[PDB]
Amino acid sequence: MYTLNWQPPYDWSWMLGFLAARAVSSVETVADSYYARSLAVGEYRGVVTAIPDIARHTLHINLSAGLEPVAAECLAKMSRLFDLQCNPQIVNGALGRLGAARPGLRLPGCVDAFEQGVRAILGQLVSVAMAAKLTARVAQLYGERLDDFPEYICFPTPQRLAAADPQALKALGMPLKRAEALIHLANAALEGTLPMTIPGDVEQAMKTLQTFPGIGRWTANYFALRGWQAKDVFLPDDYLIKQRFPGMTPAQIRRYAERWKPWRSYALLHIWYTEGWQPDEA
Ligand SMILES: Oc1ncnc2cn[nH]c12
Repeated sequence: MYTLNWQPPYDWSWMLGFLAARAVSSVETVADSYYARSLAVGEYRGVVTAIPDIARHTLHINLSAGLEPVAAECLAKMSRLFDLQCNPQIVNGALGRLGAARPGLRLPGCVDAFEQGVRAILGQLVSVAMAAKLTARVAQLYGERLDDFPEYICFPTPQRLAAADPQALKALGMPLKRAEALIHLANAALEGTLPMTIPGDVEQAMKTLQTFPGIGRWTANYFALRGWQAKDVFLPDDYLIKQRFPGMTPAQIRRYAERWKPWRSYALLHIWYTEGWQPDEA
């Protein structure tokens, strides 16, 4: 049982709510007071559990025996998933009124960049629910079960998804193109062309990321945001975002969002979670 710290406020209800909707069956388990999921670091496999202690603003992490050797990297992954580094006072100060609603809003990251990349692609032109349902089938088919914890299955590894038959993934509910994008992503991960950690120059990296087959602007932005935890990325192509900005084109929305620099990623979250949100006038 390890412990990590965070700076108040931290809207935990919103965070687990966010992960619960996107949770992949037989990978993650999200509840009101904790989060848990299978996790593979090299040949080390197990179950990671995160328990927040709101009062003492400390997150308690529990690892199953198979992950102890790489505990540190497991702790590092949890910190990036829950954005423990965030300084709410600064972000809310810059965001101003926009963040006034819920100052405890955090940027949901990930546990592994290759996995998230896979999720972003699977999230293409489809709802959160449909996406999760699809990702579960993919994990069910190409994932490996935990010996000590039979109820859990590890997200498919790059090697496995590299040799997956395009048609096989196709049958799960995606176009051939989508299935080929994933296959390529798998090989990119194997070679090391896919940045597993946030790069010094995000824009350049995203640019390179889009030269990949099946990776558009939305997927690219979304991946950077969750996959690298980039704080200044907006999604002008996002379907929900369009709803929030009626009539305005992607370019206009992109122009509108410049006012939240250099925290557009946090701006994106708040806009996503303010129901009756609407733009100004000028
Ligand atoms: O592919 C996609 N493009 C833009 N917004 C969304 C939302 N979900 N999936 C999307």
